Amino acid sequence: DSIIRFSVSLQQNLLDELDNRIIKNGYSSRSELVRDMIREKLVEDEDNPNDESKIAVLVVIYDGGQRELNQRMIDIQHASGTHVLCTTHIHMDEHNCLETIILQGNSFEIQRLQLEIGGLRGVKFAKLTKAS
Amino acid sequence: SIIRFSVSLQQNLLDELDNRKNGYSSRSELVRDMIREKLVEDNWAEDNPNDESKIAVLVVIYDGGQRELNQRMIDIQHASGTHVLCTTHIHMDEHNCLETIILQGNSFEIQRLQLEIGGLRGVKFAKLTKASSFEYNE
Repeated sequence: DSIIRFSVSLQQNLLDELDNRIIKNGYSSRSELVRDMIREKLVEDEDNPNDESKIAVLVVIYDGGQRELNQRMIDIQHASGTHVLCTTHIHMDEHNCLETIILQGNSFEIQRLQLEIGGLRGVKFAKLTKAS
Repeated sequence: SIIRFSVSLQQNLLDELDNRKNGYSSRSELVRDMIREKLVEDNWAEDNPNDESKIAVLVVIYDGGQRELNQRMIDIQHASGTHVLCTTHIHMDEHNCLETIILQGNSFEIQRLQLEIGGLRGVKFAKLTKASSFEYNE
């Protein structure tokens, strides 16, 4: 119950923004800001994963010039156990594409899909919105 | 690239984090996703009123069978000043349909659209997915 240290790993872009935020908001260290972030997050809008079918949307921004990236996302979707209702792509700038994936599946399948796609090289982010 | 740094905290706080009760692979992943969300929120919070750069996706679930709800939503969007880049619509059942609205505009115009849409009768669900340039210019 003293002071523990643990390691966190960020992509440069995220780290640089964190560093910028530390300065702008008057924090003294990365450790201090991240610590404050964790206190807040714990107490705001705790859902046990279950077998209930739910409808969900995955918003993905990725590098459209990254070869095989879409194939890999398709591979992950195919094996995810989720039922993809449809996907929509648009070009948001000369490099980036924004894709919305509307799908249904249980908690385990959907969370698994978001994490696997989000961890792909070329994927800027994969943000999940679920309903029920 | 991926940079690793250490976060110092108390065991008591770490223990609450470690629980995830939720389905999360790891601490480092949960903390990272926490950091992303907060940083994006902070970014949107200081947005220039003259900025129309922001990208976002509005996920809406509503009663597709409720007459005039559609036009009501369109009227609101038309008066928002935001720009709709693309809308996708799928039918769930008689009284439910889902819509993903890809938006571009000022952070506060976009948030306003969400709040207005969400307060309409027949709208069951309206959630914003926010994006910041530091996420994808990088």
